[PDB]
Amino acid sequence: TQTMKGLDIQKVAGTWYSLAMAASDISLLDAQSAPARVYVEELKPTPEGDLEFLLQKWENGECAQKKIIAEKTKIPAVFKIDALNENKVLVLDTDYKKYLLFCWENSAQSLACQCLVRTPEVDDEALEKFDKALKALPMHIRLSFNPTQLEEQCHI
Amino acid sequence: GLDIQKVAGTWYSLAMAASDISLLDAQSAPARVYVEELKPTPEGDLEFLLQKWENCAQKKIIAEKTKIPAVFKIDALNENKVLVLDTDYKKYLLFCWENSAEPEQSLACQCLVRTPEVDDEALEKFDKALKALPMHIRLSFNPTQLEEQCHI
Ligand SMILES: CNCCCN1c2ccccc2CCc2ccccc21
Ligand SMILES: CNCCCN1c2ccccc2CCc2ccccc21
Ligand SMILES: CNCCCN1c2ccccc2CCc2ccccc21
Ligand SMILES: [Cl-]
Ligand SMILES: [Cl-]
Repeated sequence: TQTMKGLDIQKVAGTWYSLAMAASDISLLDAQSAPARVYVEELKPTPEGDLEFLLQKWENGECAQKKIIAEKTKIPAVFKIDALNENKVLVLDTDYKKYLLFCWENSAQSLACQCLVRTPEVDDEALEKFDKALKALPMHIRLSFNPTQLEEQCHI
Repeated sequence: GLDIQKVAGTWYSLAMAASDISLLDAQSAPARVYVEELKPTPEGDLEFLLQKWENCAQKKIIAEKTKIPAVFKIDALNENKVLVLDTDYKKYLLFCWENSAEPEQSLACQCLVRTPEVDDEALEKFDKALKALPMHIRLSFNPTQLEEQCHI
């Protein structure tokens, strides 16, 4: 999987909306509580060059919040979220002001990718770039949300 | 010009899409149904032999001919319709279930193939057909899932 060249995480700070999601395996996304069914609410880069994700997930009939620190690696668009080097975040592309494409990758190989947007509206341009970035990846499920869903906890 | 006699026989559900996530987001979901066989009737109706995951249950639904070619009605209330979008008879068939009952119209589309193998050409024609439709969930199966019927 190829990641963005020249990513500056200081420009991705702020609140985001998970507009669309895709995964390598149906069971990663299909259920409300599926493992990769996570909604990005905020990106917070640190001065050290780590990227904190504020996530929401449906768990046991409620929306739960989770913070995940993705630690910098030698690749500016590749972040590690465990000490075993099994789980990574890959930033595929961003224009900073409208959309950001990224993937969770597990090489224990499982992949779950998202199209984030800055404003809770459908962005057909961001959706086209998402589909173009996924073309070479072995996705078996895609989901997309409406503007009403983007503004509710856990996209209810 | 759809020829229902040539779509007869064995099929496999390769991919599925729907207008609403909750139509396809579980094995239990209402549109999560796998086509096993199409049987044309002498009167020009199309019987769909389906399997649905419960707790694999078989279901037969008769799609009756209408005055519009490749459009079939399932009920007498004209609420549920089957649309045949495209086929080459020998490899793939694309179709959509539609329900136009209140308050919002539901749509659920499938790509069927003749053999339990992934067909990138059929999946590309399905993807192209879905581009103009307001789908919010799409799924494709691997050859293992193709052979194991309702079990994925
Ligand atoms: C398989 N690892 C944990 C399962 C969920 N997970 C995924 C899913 C697909 C690919 C990679 C990952 C990595 C970790 C992660 C982080 C946040 C949400 C889901 C996931
Ligand atoms: C492996 N590439 C499949 C391409 C088409 N495909 C997509 C597209 C984007 C994201 C996920 C998927 C997987 C399932 C699917 C189902 C139906 C039509 C297209 C697609
Ligand atoms: C609303 N009908 C409930 C059963 C699900 N169903 C769907 C789903 C979405 C859109 C249309 C339809 C038409 C009827 C039908 C027939 C066979 C399987 C599922 C469905
Ligand atoms: Cl770089
Ligand atoms: Cl989708």
